[PDB]
Amino acid sequence: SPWARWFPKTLPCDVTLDVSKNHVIVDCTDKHLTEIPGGIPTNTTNLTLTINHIPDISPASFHRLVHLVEIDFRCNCVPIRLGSKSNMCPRRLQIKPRSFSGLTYLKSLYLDGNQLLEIPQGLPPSLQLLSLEANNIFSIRKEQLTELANIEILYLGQNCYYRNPCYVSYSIEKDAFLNLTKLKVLSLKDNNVTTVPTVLPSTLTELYLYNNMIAEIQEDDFNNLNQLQILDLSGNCPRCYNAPFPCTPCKNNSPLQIPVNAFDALTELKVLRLHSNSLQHVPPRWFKNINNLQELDLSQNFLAKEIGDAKFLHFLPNLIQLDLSFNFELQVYRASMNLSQAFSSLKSLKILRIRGYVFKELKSFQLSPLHNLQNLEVLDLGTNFIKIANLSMFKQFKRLKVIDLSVNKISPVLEQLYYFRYDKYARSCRFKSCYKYGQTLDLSKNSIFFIKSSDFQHLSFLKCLNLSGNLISQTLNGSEFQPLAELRYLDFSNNRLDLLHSTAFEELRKLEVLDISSNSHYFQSEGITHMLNFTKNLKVLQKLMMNDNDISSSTSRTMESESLRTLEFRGNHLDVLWRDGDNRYLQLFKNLLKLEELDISKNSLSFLPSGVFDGMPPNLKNLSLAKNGLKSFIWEKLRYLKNLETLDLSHNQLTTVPERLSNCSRSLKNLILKNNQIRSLTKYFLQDAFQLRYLDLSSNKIQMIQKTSFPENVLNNLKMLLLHHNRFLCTCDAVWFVWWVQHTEVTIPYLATDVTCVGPGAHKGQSVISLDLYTC
Amino acid sequence: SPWARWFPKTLPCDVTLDVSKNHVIVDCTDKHLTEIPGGIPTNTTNLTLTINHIPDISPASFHRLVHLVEIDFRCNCVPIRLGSKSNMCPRRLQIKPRSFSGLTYLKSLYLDGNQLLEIPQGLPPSLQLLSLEANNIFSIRKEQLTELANIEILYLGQNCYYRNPCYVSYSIEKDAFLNLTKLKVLSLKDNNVTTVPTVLPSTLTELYLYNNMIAEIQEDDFNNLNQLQILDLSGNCPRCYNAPFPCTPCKNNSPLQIPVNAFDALTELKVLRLHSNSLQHVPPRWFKNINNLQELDLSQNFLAKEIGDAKFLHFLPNLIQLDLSFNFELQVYRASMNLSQAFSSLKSLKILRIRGYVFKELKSFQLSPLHNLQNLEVLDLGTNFIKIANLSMFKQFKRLKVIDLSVNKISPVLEQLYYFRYDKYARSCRFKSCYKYGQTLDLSKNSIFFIKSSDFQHLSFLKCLNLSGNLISQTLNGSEFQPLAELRYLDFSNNRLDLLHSTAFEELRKLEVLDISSNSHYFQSEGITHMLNFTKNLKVLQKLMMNDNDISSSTSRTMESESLRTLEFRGNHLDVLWRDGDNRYLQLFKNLLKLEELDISKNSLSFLPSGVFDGMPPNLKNLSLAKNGLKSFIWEKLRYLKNLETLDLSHNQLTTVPERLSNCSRSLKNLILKNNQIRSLTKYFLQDAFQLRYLDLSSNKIQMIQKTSFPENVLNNLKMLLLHHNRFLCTCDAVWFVWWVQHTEVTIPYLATDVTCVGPGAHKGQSVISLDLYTC
RNA sequence: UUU
RNA sequence: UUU
Ligand SMILES: *[C@@H]1O[C@H](CO)[C@@H](O[C@@H]2O[C@H](CO)[C@@H](O)[C@H](O)[C@H]2NC(C)=O)[C@H](O)[C@H]1NC(C)=O
Ligand SMILES: *[C@@H]1O[C@H](CO)[C@@H](O[C@@H]2O[C@H](CO)[C@@H](O)[C@H](O)[C@H]2NC(C)=O)[C@H](O)[C@H]1NC(C)=O
Ligand SMILES: *[C@@H]1O[C@H](CO)[C@@H](O[C@@H]2O[C@H](CO)[C@@H](O)[C@H](O)[C@H]2NC(C)=O)[C@H](O)[C@H]1NC(C)=O
Ligand SMILES: Nc1nc2c(ncn2[C@@H]2O[C@H](CO)[C@@H](O)[C@H]2O)c(=O)[nH]1
Ligand SMILES: Nc1nc2c(ncn2[C@@H]2O[C@H](CO)[C@@H](O)[C@H]2O)c(=O)[nH]1
Ligand SMILES: *[C@@H]1O[C@H](CO)[C@@H](O)[C@H](O)[C@H]1NC(C)=O
Ligand SMILES: *[C@@H]1O[C@H](CO)[C@@H](O)[C@H](O)[C@H]1NC(C)=O
Ligand SMILES: *[C@@H]1O[C@H](CO)[C@@H](O)[C@H](O)[C@H]1NC(C)=O
Ligand SMILES: *[C@@H]1O[C@H](CO)[C@@H](O)[C@H](O)[C@H]1NC(C)=O
Ligand SMILES: *[C@@H]1O[C@H](CO)[C@@H](O)[C@H](O)[C@H]1NC(C)=O
Ligand SMILES: *[C@@H]1O[C@H](CO)[C@@H](O)[C@H](O)[C@H]1NC(C)=O
Ligand SMILES: *[C@@H]1O[C@H](CO)[C@@H](O)[C@H](O)[C@H]1NC(C)=O
Ligand SMILES: *[C@@H]1O[C@H](CO)[C@@H](O)[C@H](O)[C@H]1NC(C)=O
Ligand SMILES: *[C@@H]1O[C@H](CO)[C@@H](O)[C@H](O)[C@H]1NC(C)=O
Ligand SMILES: [Ca+2]
Repeated sequence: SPWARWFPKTLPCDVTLDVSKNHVIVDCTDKHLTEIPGGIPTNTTNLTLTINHIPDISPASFHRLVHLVEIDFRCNCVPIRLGSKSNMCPRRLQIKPRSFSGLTYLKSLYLDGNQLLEIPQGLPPSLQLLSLEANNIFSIRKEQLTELANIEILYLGQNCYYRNPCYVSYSIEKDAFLNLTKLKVLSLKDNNVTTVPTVLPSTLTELYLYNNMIAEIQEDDFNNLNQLQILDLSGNCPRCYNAPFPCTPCKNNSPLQIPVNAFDALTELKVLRLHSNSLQHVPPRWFKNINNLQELDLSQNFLAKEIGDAKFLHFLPNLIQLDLSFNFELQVYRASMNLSQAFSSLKSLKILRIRGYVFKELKSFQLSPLHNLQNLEVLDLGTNFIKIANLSMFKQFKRLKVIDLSVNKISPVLEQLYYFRYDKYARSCRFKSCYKYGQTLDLSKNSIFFIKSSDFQHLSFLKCLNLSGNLISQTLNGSEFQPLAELRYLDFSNNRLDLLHSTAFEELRKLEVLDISSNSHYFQSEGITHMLNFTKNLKVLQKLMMNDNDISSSTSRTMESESLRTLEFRGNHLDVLWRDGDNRYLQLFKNLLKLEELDISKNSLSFLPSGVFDGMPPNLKNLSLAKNGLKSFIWEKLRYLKNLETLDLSHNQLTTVPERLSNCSRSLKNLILKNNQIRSLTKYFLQDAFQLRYLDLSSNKIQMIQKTSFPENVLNNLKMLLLHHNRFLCTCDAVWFVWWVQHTEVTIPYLATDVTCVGPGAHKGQSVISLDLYTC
Repeated sequence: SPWARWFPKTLPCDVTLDVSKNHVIVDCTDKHLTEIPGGIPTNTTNLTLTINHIPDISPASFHRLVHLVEIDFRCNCVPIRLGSKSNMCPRRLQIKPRSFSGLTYLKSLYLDGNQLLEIPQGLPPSLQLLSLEANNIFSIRKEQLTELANIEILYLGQNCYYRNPCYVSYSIEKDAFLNLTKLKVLSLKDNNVTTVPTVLPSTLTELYLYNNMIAEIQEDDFNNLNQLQILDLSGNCPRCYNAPFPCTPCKNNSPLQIPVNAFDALTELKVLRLHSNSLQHVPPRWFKNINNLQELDLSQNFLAKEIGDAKFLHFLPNLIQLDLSFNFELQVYRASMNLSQAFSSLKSLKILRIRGYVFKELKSFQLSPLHNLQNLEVLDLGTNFIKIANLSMFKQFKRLKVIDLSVNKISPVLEQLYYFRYDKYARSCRFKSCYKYGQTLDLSKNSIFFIKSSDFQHLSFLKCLNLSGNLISQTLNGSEFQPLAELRYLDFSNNRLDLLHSTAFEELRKLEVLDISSNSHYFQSEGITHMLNFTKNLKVLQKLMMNDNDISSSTSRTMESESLRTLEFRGNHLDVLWRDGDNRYLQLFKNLLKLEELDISKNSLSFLPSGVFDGMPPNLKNLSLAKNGLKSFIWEKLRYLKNLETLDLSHNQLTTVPERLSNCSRSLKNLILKNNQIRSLTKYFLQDAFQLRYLDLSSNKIQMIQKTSFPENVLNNLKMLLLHHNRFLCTCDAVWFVWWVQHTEVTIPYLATDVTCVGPGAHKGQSVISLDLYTC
């Protein structure tokens, strides 16, 4: 950070630099500002003020800031229902005239979420991007668009919908956008639009008309858009069954009415989204002149019958992605899957998703139309309530990256809300997985209670198997997964593993990662034999996760591995296994010879009995003891951890630091003490601690730091030093620290905002960075 | 509390009165004391000082306190391993001489957990009870027992064991206790005792010799104890398999050796505990002269074979309780249960526990020896890894109160640690269920994935069924429980209920309480139809618990009941169902016409949209909105809840109270605002709020309270007012409050200890009750 | 802070 | 705090 020494440390904003674009970026996101801060550098190019309470903008706002290419002034007055009900914006944002017209270089302007009533005027002709989402602008008129000749990108959505209502239909003047001769992207989503606006500039590449009241498309509506690549008409005549938002369908179960010739102009179309349009038929004719369609979304329609027919697919040999999820006929539970022969035409297909078709049995041959699709990578059949499926059918799908049968009822990545989101592409005010192991079979959240070898016959190619969230209550003995000779990752979390036998999992001879987290069930009942020593047999295991198992007893006293590097053991009861006076489990982790990372956070350890560190394995580097309620800690015992580099002690009740950190651990690089009860440092704390790089003392109760505790020869090595949310006393005794804080180049986050005096007197609440201690 | 106005409010101890015994009880438990407090009333009879740091006792300690009948001075210096590792006691408690000899009326003295080295001398002859547990007294000599002639009760345990070791065998002089001619109870547990001390006073009623190194009983050892009622020899030659403490068995798997005539003197014996004695045989001869034995514990032995034989039981026709739990042969999994014919002799038997026998199949006829035990109430067969059991066999057990099959592997109240506790009867430093509905079948924590009517065929008598913690993933439709016509309580928690059908549970026509908590599984996946309106059909349902289900969607918009009085709905996502601008679920609870208690805590409600309170059902009395992260609350809306009496708003972020509580809710009796961010009250807050009785403002950030906020005509009605852990400013502006706090008789808990100034100056940390504001 |  |  030598380039940053020119800028003031008092600025409550994060400053960064894109060298080679000569951009100075300044980020004042969510800093509780009522004024643009004075201090913003003259050379600032990208300025972000989103999530603040600046009530107006004037020519004074940006007078000095002549180099601005981008202003992000979003969410300073968000509509009532979109916003905080504690911090309700009293009055819309006021933009006085001539506020932007002076910015010759302004390429991007964001004014979303400010309750604006009309399109801001006075905008410079250099402007390429204008964003006005989540305002109250519901009438577009040619008169208002006169200064936007150079505009390429226009975002006008979310100005009239259930969360920001305008109480009328959206109005666009005939030809409103036609004279914007460089317009590439236009978004009119979530707006109560009733007809496609015409005529649109032929230069458009992307048009978003989704979530509106458009009941019909005219054959003329997209006539001239011969450069269009993305069209989204989704959510016009929506499918409302289980919608998690208020939802009015078109009268009489009617689909969005699209004439057969309506897409004929669209020769460049790559992407077509017709999600939630209540479609019953997909006429093949639609696609006659679209030869390069790559992505097609037909989810949330009523296309169950069509999936069995689907003549349209013969016209899509370059399609990469096809989504037909959630097309089930209400109240019907089909016996089986009827996939059309036509799916065999989809020669370029990489991703097929057919969630929510809703059927009882998947027979091997019902996916045969896909067997010869050479490029198919993902087949998603989740959320189908499938009860029966012979998994061996996926031998015909070795070439796939992912076979997803998540959320079904089988017995012997996309975001969680996705197909049922109102607008999954919506912008927040804040901003603008084992697949890498190879072939993956995802059986998570099914009803598998018992597994046996024969279940995985013909699946020896699998690299990752996800059995998370089944019902498996079995004493695994090393015979259940015998065919999975190539398996590298197994997720067995959220089952009810019964570790009676130490031969469990031994047959997975290439296993690298095993997750048996959240199998607490048998660990919670007394008198049950549990063998934690099963690790010995897994000869290439690197990572073992056994979190949230409530482990408080083990019949074996040692875990052993020649290979394991990482062990997550959080949310167990090491406090019970290491009860004071009981030596038996002090060497629990000692024979994990290659162990470098150990997480024993959330284990309810008020104290560590002696023996614990001596019993750690010799290569331990990363140790977490976070969130244990620790109240004391013999720092001297760190001498036993000769390779320790990171010690996470956050979120405990430690009241002291070691007298001499260098006499405790020569190797220690990162020490994390945040959220403890430390009231003072020790006199020579960091002395001679040359190896230290990172030190978090944030969220403690520290009053004073003196120079002897914090020698410069150490501090100037620190990559980072965190000191915020402490109880700093700002008397003349604190003068070294106050001065040092003001002048050091050591990185201290939240320095301007949250390193604050608690006293005395009128110093309360005042940043230490701004403090003038002229009498000391 | 008029009797209590005589005692000082500054006393950091709870004072109470047993009228009619003329006892004044004073409790200073855990108040961080280094001195006995001055202020303890002269008439104090029972004084408790446990869990403090008083380093010595002298004649000054109790000079004034001449009426003391009981001193509880435990745990002022607990042994290192038993105690806090943060607050380690530096030095044993010092008892200077003549400290007790002046107390003519002292009947009970507790000095446990003070690292004492010898038995305290100078004790008054009125003493009936002396307790010295958890000290370092490991040699008993007749010389030391000279002042104890009147002693009835002596507790000497926990002076030499794995958590407080003495490093030698315990020593008792021959005849040590013989001359204590009134000794009734003697406890030598947890002491490294190697032989039964002889000869013991014949007046003994209870003798606790458990958890020791006693390998043999001599035929003479209990010769003269013809009044003995309780004998505990447990844990001498322990069974160590899966012991959760360090455990050395007697050499060569050897049992505790008890001669066949060893109990012949014990004609009064009611209770015999032989838990964890590695017994292989129970010779019938032991019980020849014990005709009134009521309770017998033979758990944690090696009696699996003996349970199939068991001739000793013919000699126990008055036995009420028999425990044979955890007798399995290591490494053996029996095909079935072999119960001896002899169990049919147990004519008085009420409770039989046979956990941990460990067998695969329970056939109907294998319990036939119990069929004609007329008084049998509890049959406990938990933790047996039973895989098969025809539940209809319990038609032969209609008369039982509880049939417990908890923790087995069946596919189509004791504390948690109990049989594996080191000492389940141990004293803490601090102190010294659906069964009521009728017949209960507990199938919790089994492997039941599917249920059907025929499973419950001859079980129509059941009143309570616990299916908690099975694997049930089924769409219940009202046919699965048809035979359970008399069922009143069903616990279906920790399954995976799939509420597709609104007919679920309708067949349980007499159902009063239904628990479907922790069935979150299908609620977490989008697009799944869920019918919360199933409540309509259950015509006598009183209480419905549906906690921690993560509910964020429902196909139905209303829950309906003519009968339901309590609904627990905590740990769901009402925030999503009541998203601002979505009206559809604002009447979710409206048609629960008789609903009086609603818990919607932990539902992630930053705010309540309007409509919520209007949509509450008309008889709502008890509402919890705790732990929601609420940041604002329109108090005026409480007008809609015309019968509200309790409002729990604890653990939120509210920053204000209503301007006028009486203009918000005339009916409100208990208002709970603890753990919020309230900084000041409103000027007339409680004015005219005559109906208020309970008000918790603890753990806020309150600086000042003025008289206008807190009128006396309201306050003097308050049963309780909580004000602790606030941020009180102690200036002259606070004078009304400081004075009022000092003189009111309103109950304010923690007044002496935790109502404290934060400022200004040297007032910091000082109790407001002690504050002298003489200049105001 | 005798479990 | 546009989900
Ligand atoms: C600073 O603002 C400029 C102008 O809005 C951003 O420029 C974009 O940069 C990306 C890649 O970095 C290009 O693909 C876009 O074409 C540019 N947009 C325009 C309108 O010119 C720049 O990225 C911003 N930088 C930061 C770090 O926020
Ligand atoms: C979308 O526009 C419609 C009409 O095109 C709005 O509906 C009108 O709203 C007012 C106030 O609720 C009613 O008095 C009228 O009856 C409605 N008219 C019709 C024809 O429905 C609607 O509010 C707009 N939607 C949003 C979300 O703003
Ligand atoms: C109970 O007494 C035994 C012996 O009676 C103690 O064992 C001795 O302990 C010390 C230190 O562990 C050894 O050096 C001795 O050699 C042991 N002697 C024998 C005879 O075993 C034991 O420590 C005592 N137990 C407790 C818990 O205090
Ligand atoms: N944990 C477990 N133990 C079993 C089972 N079946 C028999 N056992 C035996 O039960 C005892 C306690 O777990 C041990 O002796 C086991 O060998 C089972 O399914 N799970
Ligand atoms: N919740 C649930 N829905 C099912 C099941 N089988 C079919 N469905 C159908 O799937 C859709 C979503 O639940 C509804 O139309 C249901 O009728 C099942 O086992 N559970
Ligand atoms: C599925 O297709 C088969 C023939 O391949 C046919 O018998 C059946 O009617 C189809 N099912 C439905 C529900 O349309
Ligand atoms: C499942 O299919 C495979 C052929 O891929 C066959 O080996 C196996 O026997 C089938 N099992 C069942 C239960 O249908
Ligand atoms: C297994 O499935 C669950 C989704 O049901 C998911 O949370 C988990 O991440 C998956 N595992 C892996 C390794 O991706
Ligand atoms: C209270 O103590 C006094 C002084 O020792 C005694 O005279 C008086 O009788 C006691 N009161 C009662 C009710 O015992
Ligand atoms: C259980 O008793 C039967 C006879 O009723 C006997 O044949 C069987 O072997 C017994 N089992 C064992 C393990 O002793
Ligand atoms: C269980 O026993 C009952 C007799 O009480 C009988 O009705 C039934 O056939 C048995 N059920 C099974 C599944 O064996
Ligand atoms: C059901 O059993 C579990 C023990 O697994 C217990 O938590 C629960 O309290 C029992 N339910 C009732 C109503 O007693
Ligand atoms: C469940 O469905 C209906 C109840 O409405 C019933 O007639 C049917 O027989 C039931 N079937 C099963 C298999 O539970
Ligand atoms: C539950 O709601 C659904 C539709 O929302 C309706 O079909 C059904 O009749 C309702 N059932 C009851 C018992 O109220
Ligand atoms: Ca200055």
